[PDB]
Amino acid sequence: SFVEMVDNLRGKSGQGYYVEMTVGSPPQTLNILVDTGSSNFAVGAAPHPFLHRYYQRQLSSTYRDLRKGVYVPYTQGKWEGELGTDLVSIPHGPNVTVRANIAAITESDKFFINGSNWEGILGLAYAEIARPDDSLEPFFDSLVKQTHVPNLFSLQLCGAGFPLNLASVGGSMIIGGIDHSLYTGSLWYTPIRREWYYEVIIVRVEINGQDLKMDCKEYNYDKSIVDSGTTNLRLPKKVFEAAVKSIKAASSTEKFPDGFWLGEQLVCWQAGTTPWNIFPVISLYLMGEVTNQSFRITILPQQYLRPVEDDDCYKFAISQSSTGTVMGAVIMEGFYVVFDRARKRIGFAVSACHVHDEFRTAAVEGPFVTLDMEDCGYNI
Ligand SMILES: CC(=O)N[C@@H](Cc1cc(F)cc(F)c1)[C@H](O)CN[C@@]1(c2cccc(C(C)(C)C)c2)CCc2[nH]ncc2C1
Repeated sequence: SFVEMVDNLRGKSGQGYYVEMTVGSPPQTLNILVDTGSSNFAVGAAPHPFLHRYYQRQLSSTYRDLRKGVYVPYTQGKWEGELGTDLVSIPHGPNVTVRANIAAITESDKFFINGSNWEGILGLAYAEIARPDDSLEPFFDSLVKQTHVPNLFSLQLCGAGFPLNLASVGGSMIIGGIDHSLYTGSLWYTPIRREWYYEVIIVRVEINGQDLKMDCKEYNYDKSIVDSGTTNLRLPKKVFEAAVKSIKAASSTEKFPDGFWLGEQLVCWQAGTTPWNIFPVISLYLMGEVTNQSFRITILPQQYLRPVEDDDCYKFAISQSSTGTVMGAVIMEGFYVVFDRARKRIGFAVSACHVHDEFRTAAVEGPFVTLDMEDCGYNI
């Protein structure tokens, strides 16, 4: 249908977006973080101070132990666990059940977040980056192989301010297709360069219409990916420095502590007086499937200035990286993103929950003629 899947995501700002899932027999309900930046399906399977509930394998008649250990280290957090298989469903997803690999998390460190409301993670990327090795079939590969669900999903991650009905921000994960009521305008597609992370190629970057003027290999230095499990826009050292230099220049009328630009300190303004006009729009051009059909996604300050609290407070959500460009949640917010795995491409369109701005508007625009995968792709 797809209507049954609209609004199936919830989350707290900066703590990921999650979807309801069931595991075992009888079905045990768990909220699971949707992560396109990994490929392991893992759930709390032991008591933890921040876990409201967890997966009890002893109470599932369909549980099968694989007699194998596993661990996954992320950017900061990590967990270890025991591999097994079990029946998995998504109540607000397709009407199907599948036997999938499940990493039963037995110990963890800085993985679970206090009061987040999620108890596990659903890695939606490819087998190549799955631990302990690529022989561990990811959930989405299992879903597609065992059912007739088409090989593609879409994510509409919404920012704050939209009606929901535990709170702040919602979204949609349409499994097996594209829901047209979730976006406006045209969907533009960029190739998945390789099936491991959802890797793409950035061919140009503009700040307030002014080209950053860098060797485009710098934009994809190491790699460039789409990652719903990461909050910030992460930029390679050199791009980060040139970008923050343009953003500081554009916003020079006001001055902020060095801590602000490092993403550690917050900045506030009397309620409703946020001076959005002095922060520029960032345009990221993605390589077209055909290079005279490239396109840009335009990000407003309402996206890269993430709202928090203690009247209107904000965190700078652009960070330095030594591991490539990561287009995180703040980038995906306000766009409808199609992970068209069947045709090895990712689509972008303006979301129905796009960010406001009285004088500017987020956009997905093209066509543009640009450089190639060969000119812009870093070869590792
Ligand atoms: C912030 C973060 O760590 N997000 C991850 C999901 C997550 C959400 C959460 F709420 C708590 C938590 F502990 C983890 C997500 O998987 C991160 N994904 C990347 C990644 C980094 C370290 C290793 C991994 C694999 C080995 C592949 C799992 C992935 C993708 C690749 C990459 N290059 N630079 C940065 C990244 C981020």
